[PDB]
Amino acid sequence: AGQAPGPALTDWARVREELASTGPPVVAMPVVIKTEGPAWTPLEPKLITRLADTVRTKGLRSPITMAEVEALMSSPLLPHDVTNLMRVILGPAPYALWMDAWGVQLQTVIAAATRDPRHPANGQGRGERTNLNRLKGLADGMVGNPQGQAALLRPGELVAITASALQAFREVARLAEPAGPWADIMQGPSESFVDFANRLIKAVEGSDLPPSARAPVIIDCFRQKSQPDIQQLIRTAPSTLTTPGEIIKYVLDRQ
Amino acid sequence: AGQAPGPALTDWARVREELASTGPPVVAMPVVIKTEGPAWTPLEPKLITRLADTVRTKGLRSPITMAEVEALMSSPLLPHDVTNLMRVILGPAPYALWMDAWGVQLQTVIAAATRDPRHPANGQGRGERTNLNRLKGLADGMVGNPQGQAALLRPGELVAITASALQAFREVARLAEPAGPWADIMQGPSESFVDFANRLIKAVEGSDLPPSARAPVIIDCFRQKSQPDIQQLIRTAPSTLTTPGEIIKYVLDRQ
Amino acid sequence: AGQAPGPALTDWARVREELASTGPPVVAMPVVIKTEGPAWTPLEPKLITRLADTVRTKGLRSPITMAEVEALMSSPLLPHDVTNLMRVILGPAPYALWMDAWGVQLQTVIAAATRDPRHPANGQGRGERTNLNRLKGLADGMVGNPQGQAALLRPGELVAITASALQAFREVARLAEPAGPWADIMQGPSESFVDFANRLIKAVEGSDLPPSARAPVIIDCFRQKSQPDIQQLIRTAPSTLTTPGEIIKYVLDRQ
Amino acid sequence: AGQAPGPALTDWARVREELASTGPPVVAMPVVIKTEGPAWTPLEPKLITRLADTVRTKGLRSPITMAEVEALMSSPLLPHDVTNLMRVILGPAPYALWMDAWGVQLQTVIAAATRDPRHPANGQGRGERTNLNRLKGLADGMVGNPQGQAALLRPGELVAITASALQAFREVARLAEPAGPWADIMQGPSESFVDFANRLIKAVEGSDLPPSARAPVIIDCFRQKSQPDIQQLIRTAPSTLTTPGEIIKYVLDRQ
Amino acid sequence: AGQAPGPALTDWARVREELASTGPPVVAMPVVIKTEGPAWTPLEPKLITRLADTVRTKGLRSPITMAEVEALMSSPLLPHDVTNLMRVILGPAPYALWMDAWGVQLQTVIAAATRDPRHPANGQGRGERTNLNRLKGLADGMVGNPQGQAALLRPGELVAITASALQAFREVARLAEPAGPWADIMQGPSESFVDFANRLIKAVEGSDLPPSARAPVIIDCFRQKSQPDIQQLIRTAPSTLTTPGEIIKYVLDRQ
Amino acid sequence: AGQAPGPALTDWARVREELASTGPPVVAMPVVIKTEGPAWTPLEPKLITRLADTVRTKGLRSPITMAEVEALMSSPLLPHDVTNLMRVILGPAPYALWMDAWGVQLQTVIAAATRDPRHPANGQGRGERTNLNRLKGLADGMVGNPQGQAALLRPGELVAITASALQAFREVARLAEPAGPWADIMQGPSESFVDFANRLIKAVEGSDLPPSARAPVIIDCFRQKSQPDIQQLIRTAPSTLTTPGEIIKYVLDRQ
Repeated sequence: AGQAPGPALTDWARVREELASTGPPVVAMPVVIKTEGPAWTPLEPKLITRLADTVRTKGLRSPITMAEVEALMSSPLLPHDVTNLMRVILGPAPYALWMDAWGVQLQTVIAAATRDPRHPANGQGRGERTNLNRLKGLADGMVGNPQGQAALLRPGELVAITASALQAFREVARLAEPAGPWADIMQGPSESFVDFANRLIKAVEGSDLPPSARAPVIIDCFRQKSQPDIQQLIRTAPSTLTTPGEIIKYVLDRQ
Repeated sequence: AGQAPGPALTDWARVREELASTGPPVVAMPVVIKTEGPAWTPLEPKLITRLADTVRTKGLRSPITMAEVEALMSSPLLPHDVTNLMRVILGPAPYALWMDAWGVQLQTVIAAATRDPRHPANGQGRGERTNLNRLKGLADGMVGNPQGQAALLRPGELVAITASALQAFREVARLAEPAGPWADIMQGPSESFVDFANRLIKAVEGSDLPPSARAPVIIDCFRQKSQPDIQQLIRTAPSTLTTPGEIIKYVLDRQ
Repeated sequence: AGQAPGPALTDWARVREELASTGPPVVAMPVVIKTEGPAWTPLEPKLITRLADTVRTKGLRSPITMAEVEALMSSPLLPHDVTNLMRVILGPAPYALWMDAWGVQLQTVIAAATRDPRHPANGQGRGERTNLNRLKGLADGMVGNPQGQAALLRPGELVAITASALQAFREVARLAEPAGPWADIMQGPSESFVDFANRLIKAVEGSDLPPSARAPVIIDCFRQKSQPDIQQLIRTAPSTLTTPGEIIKYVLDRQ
Repeated sequence: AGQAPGPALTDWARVREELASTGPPVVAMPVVIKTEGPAWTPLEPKLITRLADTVRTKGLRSPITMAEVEALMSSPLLPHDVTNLMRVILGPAPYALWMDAWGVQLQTVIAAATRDPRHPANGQGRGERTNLNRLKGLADGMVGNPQGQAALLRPGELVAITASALQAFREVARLAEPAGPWADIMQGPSESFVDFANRLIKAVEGSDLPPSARAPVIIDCFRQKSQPDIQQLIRTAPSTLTTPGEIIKYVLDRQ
Repeated sequence: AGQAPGPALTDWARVREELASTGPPVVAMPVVIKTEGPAWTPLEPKLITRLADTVRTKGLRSPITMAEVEALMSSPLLPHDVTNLMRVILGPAPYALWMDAWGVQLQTVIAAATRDPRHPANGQGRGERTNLNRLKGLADGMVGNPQGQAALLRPGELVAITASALQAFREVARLAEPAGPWADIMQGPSESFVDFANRLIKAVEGSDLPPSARAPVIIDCFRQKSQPDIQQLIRTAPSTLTTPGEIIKYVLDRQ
Repeated sequence: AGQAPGPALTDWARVREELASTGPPVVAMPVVIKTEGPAWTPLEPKLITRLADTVRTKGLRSPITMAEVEALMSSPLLPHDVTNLMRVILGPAPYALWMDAWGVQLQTVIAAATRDPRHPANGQGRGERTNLNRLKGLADGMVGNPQGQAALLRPGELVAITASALQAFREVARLAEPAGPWADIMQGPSESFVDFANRLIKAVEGSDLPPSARAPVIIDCFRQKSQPDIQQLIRTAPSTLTTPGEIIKYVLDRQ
């Protein structure tokens, strides 16, 4: 039993968390292997906002959003937490999908609770068992009470809960690839072509396309979403202009 | 060791407040419950200042300002606090209307105070049965003595107070519509068209009209509330110039 | 016995202060009591300085300055301190008048001291009584001894002192009729018309007086305190011009 | 002894200090009295530094410099410290002068020592005496050793000391008629006529002698210490221009 | 006995570290010894980030990158750490290679382990020798347990490990010509020559080439990786132009 | 009893150091002492860095670098610290020389040792004497072991060590008549005349040169180290021209 020296290690999560937020397509590769703390795991709002941002921008056929969520759900999390996390990231419509899916995942645990009355999450006698009510939060002291849910549930059940949740999440997050951010990028008459080009180029830098498909998309935005007379100015540009840079030059020539 | 580890749980409350106070247009879906704490709950002044900003600017004409009071009035706190918040936010005349509404509201408690003694804000024995004077703060140890009210009142009496007050607020925050900030928006030689326009766009954003009413209202403050040669300049502008953007472009074109 | 659980409740004191400095026009109305505390108050430097800044800047000709000085004399404090505060705010000359006025004010307390001895600023038997030299800090161990004055005075006497002071203050702050800091605003070659004007607009922000007197006064002062060739330029200006902004426009046209 | 009350009743220290460092000619008028603390008084640099800044600039041709020293030398000070303080501010040549002057002062203490032994800076019995070598810092254990001086001295002797020091200072703060830093001021091609004019306005701001003498001096510092071609410009200027402002405007007229 | 006096004497490690981070080109010669402290060391993320910065920028065969790597591998660490670190700095492919090399090293310790079954890191009972599973973190209780690896492996073995690791790094850090970043310095129309040239000059400062080979390589880069039209401008350029500065001047001449 | 009340006394040292490092040519004059403290001082990194910066820039051309070194070697320190200080500031060539010089100094202790076997560093018998190996830190336990040196050396020995060290340095810091970094600053096309002047003003401010040798050198620096085409522009400048300011004006005339 506690307390154990020193603490602490290296920390790789601290390192990890750094490298990622420190040149992210350079990729944080150090393992992060966390044990202890309470039965359940505390939370950080910062991780949530930066996840909200990603959920805004990329969404969630991105494997950044997916990567950052995955990592966050290595946690033994309470039902109230899962509820909030899910309702927050998914918002009304997809949360329903998830809620349902997740309900199947619980249903599949009542199968394994029945197959194994004594698996990790499970108890050793008839009441002590992991039951529908536990799992749905309908047990007495769970419902309306996250501390009670925390006082009643075991870490094994919390992990089972978080996998079920992650599962139901993977099952739901495969819908609606068609991009996205770019579509709300229109040149302001307030804005310079270059400020726009840069805002857009930033979004394109942030796209997941093959570089070779980037430039046709960029040129389409230039052609379609700059300023009409400038679009027309582009119409007079040759086809011998073949990259946005050449086009940028053509505009720079006239100012 | 003991009691209640860590203290305590995690971190929805914090995350809510965080997330709210972060890019507000669409924010903060996690459920937050906060048991227990002292019998009553000392205030957050910053949240209250910015509420005053909202209450100033938009007021209660947003259900964001209203939404934010609601949230702030989940708190159990004392008649002195109710008083000090309401006098300050309402200002004299509407504070008076509220006062009257709040007494009415309190009158409905004197029915539920007689009818029932089982309720959280009432006692069983005659001396435990709650009196008017306590509920009106006109009880001994209450008048000129919040520490005394704090010392006399039960939690159930706070929620009751809070409920009569919120009701009496809901009952008063029906009154008034006509927008609003706009009425002070007019262009001097003190600011440029660009400056005025921005100030206006920011306001525009803050108006609650559907987008369909926004251009005609913008256009109207422009023609009459721009600088006099510039209103005239707008009178020379083609009718064909239809969105604000085009009209802005027409000003952009000539200096 | 003792002391004071938690401490504490709302704040309403700091909240009051806060609000005032948070949109000055109409803000800051909660009730503030401050319950119990040093009854032998050891003030705060910042609160005096910003008052100093108002006394310097505006002066004391303000029912807001007077108000904030009142508010600062809500405290139970020592005569010595009352003296230093008054010496700094009043400035030497009025301070002297005050000092006399305060002695008269104090003289009328020797009436209520002789009439009654029950009151908080007094004691029952002959020595128990609060003597004049004591009330004036003029008794032994008080002379050249504010701590000794603190050890010899009891709380009620301090409130009395404060009331006498506070009255004596009010009897002196009837003040001038000329206004104001404005009189030394004059355009040098050190500053543009715009800067000068803006400096004048700041001063106009500082004119609380009838909105209706401001533009004739401004046109006159602008005419007279502007740079001479500008004065003459204003001497060429149209009579039809009715506001400074029009007048600014006229200058704005020529350079 | 105690328990203490609390420590402790306050401020006018910070209030005093604050006001002075918040506009020096907007005189600080409270009163601060002091006791206690160890035998004597330790110091922090901010006042020493800001004094050095004064000592450089006006020095001790300001009766505010003399004043800020007078006040710092209200303190019960240990001789080594004093010695050093004087060694810093005076500089070797006047430091010497002081040294000699102080030594006389020290002689005058042997007078009050020979006359009497009843003083705070002396013992009553002959063994109790505050001898010459001791008075000189040069008694056994005082030699080279301010902690030993501190272990052998008495507070009454720190006062005695501080007076001896302070006196010898005052006789010597007789100093220079000439002024002042101003004399090195001459326009470089590094700086503009305006930069020179604002810098000369700092020199003027630091020239506190009659205003009526300031403008002739100012204009002279223009005539002889402006850049040469600008001098030549000033020669073309008419004697009709009678202020620096009028002259500044003539310059401003030309580019 | 223990723990440490005072704690403690200080600190050429800090001084070393300071100096390095203080105008890096030629600094940092104090000897730095530091035992005691932990049994084995939990690193500090900062050193890793800056190394990651160097690994990015320079890469890893530099005489300074190697120097900071040696230093980071100057004290015992877990296999787990070593793993994560090597995997991050080398990247998967070179890390894999690294493992291979490291394995050869690990084999070579099983020789020194067979040769001396009673070596200081080795066993002093019987089968509690330095085995492949220990060295691999796969001994019982080290299996998926970095804490268990830290609790079962002896410091002598960690040092042994650290040398093998370092060897395998030396053994691997024998590859890679590329220079490198440089290949991505081009001039888009997004940058001026002056920004580009500066970016390039920084990259050339960071070159290892003799200065005398630096200018032909910049001159070629200037000719080849400027904006095309800027290259045509360079194309007109005298053969007598013979430095980048002369080239810079040449462009400077034309706009 | 003991051990150190209050803390503390005046300061005189930190203040001293401040004043110096705040007004450098207007040098700080308090006497500074600091008994007691550690047995021997284990360095301060900021203070070593700022000496390092002086050692970079001026080094021992300023009797400031020495001054700061003297102050820093004004208390007893370890052979390892001394060694580390010397190898870092002298760097390899002058360090070797100093080792040698220091070795001479160590020889002179074996004389003073022979003459008095029981002088301050020594102790009763031979082993309490300070043998050569002790003096070299090569006595059993000191040997590559600065903790061992701290465990084995007395203060009396360190102060002989420190003196000897400082002595051999004073002896060594003679070499170099040439002045100063300046010889490596020339104009590029990368930065203009104003920036060259800035560098030049810096070199001038950094000259120790009599003021009278600064104009020949400065003008020489202009004729010889400015941009060539500018040196040529300068070749046309009148021979009457005497200061940089007239040259600056000549360039300005052509700007």
